[PDB]
Amino acid sequence: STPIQQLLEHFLRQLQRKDPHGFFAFPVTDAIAPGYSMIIKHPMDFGTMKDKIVANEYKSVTEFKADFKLMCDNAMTYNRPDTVYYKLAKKILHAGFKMMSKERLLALKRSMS
Amino acid sequence: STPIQQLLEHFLRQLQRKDPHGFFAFPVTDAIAPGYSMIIKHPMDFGTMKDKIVANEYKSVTEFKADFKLMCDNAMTYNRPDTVYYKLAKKILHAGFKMMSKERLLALKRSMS
Ligand SMILES: Cc1cc(=O)n(C)c2cc(N3C(=O)CC[C@H](NS(=O)(=O)CC(C)C)[C@H]3c3ccc(Cl)cc3)ccc12
Ligand SMILES: Cc1cc(=O)n(C)c2cc(N3C(=O)CC[C@H](NS(=O)(=O)CC(C)C)[C@H]3c3ccc(Cl)cc3)ccc12
Repeated sequence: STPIQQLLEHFLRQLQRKDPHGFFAFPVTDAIAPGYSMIIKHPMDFGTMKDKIVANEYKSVTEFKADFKLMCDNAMTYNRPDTVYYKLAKKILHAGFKMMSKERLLALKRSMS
Repeated sequence: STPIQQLLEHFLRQLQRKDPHGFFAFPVTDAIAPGYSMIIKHPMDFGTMKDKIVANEYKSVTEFKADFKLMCDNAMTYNRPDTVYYKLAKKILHAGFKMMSKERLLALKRSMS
């Protein structure tokens, strides 16, 4: 492993701690969510993101954040706002934006300087 | 845990992997290393470094790197060059210097955007 990979694993672990049921742990299938494939063409989940970190496919935090936002956006797109899935996705979306904001990334940069 | 703590735990883990017998895992006593405290006025070891990470006593990678360097220097000052201790400290020093170089850290900071 590498430093960028460890920081992204950290951010991932912190986000996944907010999903203790594991709603977003693994890909949604049509078996569990009828019509999911019809509505969601760009699927994402925390397991996939973990595999992508391990293969070093994220070249920046911006790239990692985009997949994270995509996962949350898919949950809010397929599910209606009165479901546990939508509500949690909105919450964790906010937490991730705060955790990985410019201001936060700047303080971390200081500690590498 | 914080992002800096996680980064430092990564560097520490990678360096300890190079010391499977734990030569540097805990403080050297004078019973095991006669006269050590006469030669070495600022002891350091991987166990202490871990405790400092946990206690949040590193302001930067520079500070951590300085403890690692101190650990290696102590080994290379006290022990004779034909010893396992000297030779392993030198090997580990070089590996650490490669892993925590300014160049590596600039690259890592670029990826935090
Ligand atoms: C209908 C539906 C939509 C949706 O967007 N998500 C994220 C769901 C997640 C569901 N899951 C749960 O409600 C409980 C956790 C479960 N994840 S898990 O099986 O990997 C077990 C966890 C402890 C690791 C998740 C889920 C996700 C995919 C599938 Cl195929 C089944 C259930 C079920 C339905 C949906
Ligand atoms: C003589 C000597 C000098 C020195 O600089 N070092 C680092 C030493 C390390 C020594 N140790 C070993 O040779 C084997 C490992 C041992 N570390 S450990 O007790 O923590 C075993 C581990 C698997 C948990 C190490 C050592 C370090 C501290 C002490 Cl007090 C005794 C032995 C022994 C002698 C010296």
